[PDB]
Amino acid sequence: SPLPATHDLHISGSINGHEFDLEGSGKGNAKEGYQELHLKSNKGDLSFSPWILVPNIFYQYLPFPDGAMSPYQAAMHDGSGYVMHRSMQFEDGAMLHSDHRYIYKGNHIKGEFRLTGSGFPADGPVMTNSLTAADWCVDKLLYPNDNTIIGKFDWTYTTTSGKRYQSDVQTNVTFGKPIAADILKKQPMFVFRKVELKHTKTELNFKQWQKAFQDIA
Amino acid sequence: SPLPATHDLHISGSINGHEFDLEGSGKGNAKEGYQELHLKSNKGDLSFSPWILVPNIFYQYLPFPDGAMSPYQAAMHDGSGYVMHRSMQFEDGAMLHSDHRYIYKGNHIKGEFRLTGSGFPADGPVMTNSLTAADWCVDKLLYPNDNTIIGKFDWTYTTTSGKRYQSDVQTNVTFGKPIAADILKKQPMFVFRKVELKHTKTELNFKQWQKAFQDIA
Amino acid sequence: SPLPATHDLHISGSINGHEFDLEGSGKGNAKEGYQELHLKSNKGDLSFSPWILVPNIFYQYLPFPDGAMSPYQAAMHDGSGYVMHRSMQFEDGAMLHSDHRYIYKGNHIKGEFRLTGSGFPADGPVMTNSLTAADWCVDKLLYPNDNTIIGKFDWTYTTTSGKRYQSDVQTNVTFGKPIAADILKKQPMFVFRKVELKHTKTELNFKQWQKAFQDIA
Amino acid sequence: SPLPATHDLHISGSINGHEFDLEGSGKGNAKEGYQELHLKSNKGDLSFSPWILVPNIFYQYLPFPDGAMSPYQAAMHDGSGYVMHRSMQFEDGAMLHSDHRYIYKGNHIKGEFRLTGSGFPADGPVMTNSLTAADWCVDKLLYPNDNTIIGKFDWTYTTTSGKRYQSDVQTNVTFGKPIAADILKKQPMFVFRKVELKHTKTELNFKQWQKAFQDIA
Repeated sequence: SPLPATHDLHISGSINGHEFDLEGSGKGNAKEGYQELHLKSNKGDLSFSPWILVPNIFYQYLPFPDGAMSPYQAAMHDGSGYVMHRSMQFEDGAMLHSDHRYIYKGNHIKGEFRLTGSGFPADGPVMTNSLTAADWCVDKLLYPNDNTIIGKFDWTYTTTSGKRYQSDVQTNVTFGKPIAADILKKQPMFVFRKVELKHTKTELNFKQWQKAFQDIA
Repeated sequence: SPLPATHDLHISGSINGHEFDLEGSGKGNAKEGYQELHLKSNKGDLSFSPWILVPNIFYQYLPFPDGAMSPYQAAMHDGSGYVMHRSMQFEDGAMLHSDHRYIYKGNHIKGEFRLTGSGFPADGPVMTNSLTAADWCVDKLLYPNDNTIIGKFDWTYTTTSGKRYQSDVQTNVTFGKPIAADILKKQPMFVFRKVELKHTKTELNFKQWQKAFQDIA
Repeated sequence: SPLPATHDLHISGSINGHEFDLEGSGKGNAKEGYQELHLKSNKGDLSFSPWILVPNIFYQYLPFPDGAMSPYQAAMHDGSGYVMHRSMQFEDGAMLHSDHRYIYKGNHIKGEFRLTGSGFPADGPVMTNSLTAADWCVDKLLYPNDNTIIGKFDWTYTTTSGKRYQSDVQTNVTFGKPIAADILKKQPMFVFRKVELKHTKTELNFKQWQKAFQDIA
Repeated sequence: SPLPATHDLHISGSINGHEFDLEGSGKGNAKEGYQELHLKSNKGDLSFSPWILVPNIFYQYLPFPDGAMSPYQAAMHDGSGYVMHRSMQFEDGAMLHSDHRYIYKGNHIKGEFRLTGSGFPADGPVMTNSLTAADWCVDKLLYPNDNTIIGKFDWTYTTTSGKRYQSDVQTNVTFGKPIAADILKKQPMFVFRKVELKHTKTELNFKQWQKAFQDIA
């Protein structure tokens, strides 16, 4: 494959025991690190805040510095691929995990993601649709061996009450073939990201900007 | 349904990106809190320690004190049911999550569990088959609302090197109908458990003893 | 050197930047694991709930099963002693850590404990004095080497709003001489404890029951 | 009151039960965020890696973007000041917490820091003096109220074995007077830092570069 230009997602699972299922498609610019995505519900109104689906709703769009391939782009490029496993542990006892898989067809990505979240209090901000935005975020990446990335960040939403809603997030990424040795020797790597989300109870329109860096200006 | 006497399990998922699939059946005594289970692999040799599948491999077998129904037994009994979501966060960066579902037919339980684990180091004890036993364990249960249990324990295996292998475990359990009010008012509830496991690379024979308590002798 | 019968405590430090200092004395029965303590403020009214000082306000009072000395007792008996280091991570972002040391004079203990707590929200239960009790509690102990105990528990208070207030607690105990070999081979050890506190803005009256167990029944 | 030019530090406490005490002085440039420090032992050879004292061994040296004073600087400028409380939770079970306070005399700072670390395994890198460097680091800052900063980062050293040594770090900073409203509305704030340490068993020579950023580029 070449770098991606378009993508689809089917995302499904359960929040607090209630099933959900969404699909749609979007596109992005792999040299800039931008992507956008539209999603629509196949099982009626979401009963939880759609913001809880971020960051879950495609690092193939992420270049590394000076136009290098990120390990994600390189795994798409030679077709050997990767999967992701993410965990989000919320300050109020809720947890959400996801599993991520992809199929490539030329410059188009197809994502199949599965999520389980539970323990969201009925009066907390996820179940009351009170999340208003996600903070700008720096992700820290380490490669503990030649085919694995362990990434971590502190994830916070703003909410209608003025209190932030916080979680610890860890993303383990497992590659089909080893990561090139010139990528392995630049650790740690950071990525700055921004997101936007518009939503109804049945539809999401998401956008993301990402930029990798080892050092700041 | 009455209290359970027999059960089946189909458990599947992936460890470090490698898929696995096991099935088999067992039985237990719901007044005593004991169960046993046999499992066999449908996809060849396991490439990871089978001990990592404990505690994942049926609280319907657990009575509450003085022969009362645990909330699990009560949900089986009226057929309204529950699901479980567990998270295990290992000291060496590995994570494993599971989702648990059941179907009842009279006094027989059918379990369908899905797991994802990743980030297990190639020389750590899970990937080198070096786990030797799980420690006796006290689980602490709270009910933050009328249809949810949040349980927690510190989980440790002994290993061939003599060092323990540790993880934090949280289990969120979500019920179809509310939990009876006489159970909700006894918090917290503790459960003492012991397990045994014999295994090969393709087969497991597991046993478990459990006992609920609010206080000790 | 005999088992403890009486004890004094001077405990000081700060909570959210405000200093506090209390002193008093108590007694207990080292055969039964009971102790009680009275404390009085040296710096005016406490500006935080005095419950946040439990569990910090003497395991020399704790026997092991069948009349055996606990490791804490044996270190007092031979004079070699120990220090403790405790950490409390609250669900709302606050933290509290303490440092415990002791001087023995015959069957009397003197404690000097130092504490720093911070990040307690102004409308949370510690700062509005809304904690009403501490839940009964099971401590899990391990000995990763011959002179160290690592213990853990999930600590929850009830509050006036009905919502529990949770923290993760880890206690690291370091001994001046090795623990006896027969204590070391019995792992994990659990300890069941209950406490009571009555308080004013300047005074505390504290009671505690503790009992070690390896198994139940 | 001017921005800092020089500083002294007396830092003491214990690691695994062994006491240590160091003092020395340094300087830096409060316009650029650079500082350096020399420390010498008052109690013989350190029995642990001196790297475990970073990051604990002065944010008064940190400016905010465009020549703005950081909150740390403004609290020194008006004399109202702040304290810090830091916690380090290591992947192998050790913990280290510290308490920081300051006295200002013109453009000179005096620090008195107190630390307790424990539970470092005898064959781990802190006790065998195998830490070789600290990874470059991004600190995320939030202000949950007008006089408190909660900061977080994942802290990793490299070691002689090639395996990284990780910890979760949280720093809570409490101010004597409210932070300015224009600092408060810019959240999250990130800080990029690099450090160097050369050491012997009795002496440390430490350098640090820091730079605040809200976004990159």
